[PDB]
Amino acid sequence: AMSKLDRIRHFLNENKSGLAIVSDPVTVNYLTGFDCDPHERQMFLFVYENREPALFVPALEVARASSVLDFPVFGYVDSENPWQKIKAGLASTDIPIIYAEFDNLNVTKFQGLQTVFEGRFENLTPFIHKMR
Ligand code: NA
Ligand code: NA
Repeated sequence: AMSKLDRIRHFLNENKSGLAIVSDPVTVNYLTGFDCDPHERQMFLFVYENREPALFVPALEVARASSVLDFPVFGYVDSENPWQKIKAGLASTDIPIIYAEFDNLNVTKFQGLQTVFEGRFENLTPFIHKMR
């Protein structure tokens, strides 16, 4: 009955978190069936506890992602600041507890996410391993 995104949302809800930020391309593909290596660019899947998800990708990937996902996809061209684009595109960025994949995120991306999101980050990686 439960989809993989349903399982993420159940986990968030159990742990009083409004949002998971999924960054590992392997996890994005696992959860959604969209397979993308962003290389050095930004990709994040935003799995809200009680809203539809959104995927943020380089602009080049928006058409393909949109063709295989049934929730909103948005992106950025290289002349745009991706942190500003995320902030402008997401309605909700004040979430007290946010889950993210600490084994995947580098400190640079973590610092970027911290410029967008007001809240405390917790580690999603153990749950992702448990799912698989
Ligand atoms: Na779509
Ligand atoms: Na912050």
